[PDB]
Amino acid sequence: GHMNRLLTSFPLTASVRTKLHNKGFQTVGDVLELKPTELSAELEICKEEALEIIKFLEEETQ
Ligand SMILES: [Zn+2]
Repeated sequence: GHMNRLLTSFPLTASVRTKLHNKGFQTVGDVLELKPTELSAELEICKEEALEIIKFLEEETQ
């Protein structure tokens, strides 16, 4: 519902905030565009850590 909210306005872990910024992600929609395996490939993390970001932004923007 709030796909255009900035990722920096959420209390994501410091480590994943750094990874999102360094790989060029800006908004909720930039993350929620992707499945866990797609997001983990881009951020160079494992699938479960990608799932975690996705599920948290899904509940927070709804
Ligand atoms: Zn895209």
